Amino acid sequence: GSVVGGLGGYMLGSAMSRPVMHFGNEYEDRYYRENQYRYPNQVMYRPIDQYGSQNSFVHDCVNITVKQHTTTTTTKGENFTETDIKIMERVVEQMCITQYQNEYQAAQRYYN
Repeated sequence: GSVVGGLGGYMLGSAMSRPVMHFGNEYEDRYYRENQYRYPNQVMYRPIDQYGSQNSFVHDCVNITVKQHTTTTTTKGENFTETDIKIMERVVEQMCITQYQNEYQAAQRYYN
């Protein structure tokens, strides 16, 4: 994929748990379970500084996260398909949601 002229000074949100993924199908849901190991337990994000939302954080957080794997782990010997990315852009969504909260909470405690 791409980003606006190059990656935006993002950071890795440390390694969380492996959540489930529930699309509410059988195919996509099975495909996830079948490859649950390939999918990361990490996301990357921009500082809450930039924006100030769940959704705009989620959308960009996810959309960088995909790339990190599909721009670095690919040349380390991964073969993420685009179908594998549709999955990732939802499993990593739940992690991004938790990670916004994990930075916010972890900042408004002391104030910056």
